[PDB]
Amino acid sequence: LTFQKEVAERLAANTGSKQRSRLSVMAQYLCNVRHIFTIPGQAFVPKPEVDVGVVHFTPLIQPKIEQPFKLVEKVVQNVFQFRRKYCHRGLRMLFPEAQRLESTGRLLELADIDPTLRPRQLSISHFKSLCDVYRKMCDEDPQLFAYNFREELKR
RNA sequence: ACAUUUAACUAAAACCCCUACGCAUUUAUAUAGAGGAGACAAGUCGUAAAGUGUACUGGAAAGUGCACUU
Ligand SMILES: [Mg+2]
Repeated sequence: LTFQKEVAERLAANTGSKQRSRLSVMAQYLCNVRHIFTIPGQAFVPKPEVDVGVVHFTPLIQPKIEQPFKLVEKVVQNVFQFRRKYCHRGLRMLFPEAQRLESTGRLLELADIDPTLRPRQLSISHFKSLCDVYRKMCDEDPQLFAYNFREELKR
């Protein structure tokens, strides 16, 4: 598929890279993604002001996180909402305010994750650990998975 | 570590120590694998309000947010 150059780099970004974001983890824990080459904007007949990147996806035999897609999407989006802050500041929004501090601590403890890691520094295996612990919590709290902190901020 | 013997009616003889250097140290070569630069590719190729920086971007051919310039 052809994407915009920035989107192609983000889909094909490594850990720590300036383009590491939600798309990187989401595409890379399910597919082997390679950004093959970029086409400049002058090569398109109505010339855009952007470049274009061509990216190849191959589904992985063994996905790097064996969890439901929507659970992984929630975990990744909450991790990457504050991309330049410590990871725990993003994870704490997954839980209600009342249990925010305690549950985040339980999560990081059971996941063996350093709280000081920035989102751009988290590998797919860290996300695997966090997602497995989060699914266990959601099994042990049926109303957790449907929590949206913005709605509880509306009230 | 190691030690002054003989000899001396002219004067001479004798002399000989034991201890490594290595999975240490310096540089270089060969090898798996990965990554860059060069030739604007030449054509019997095709055709006729704006700007700058920075931050996020998962409905990104660019957008929005902040600050600036004419
Ligand atoms: Mg947008």
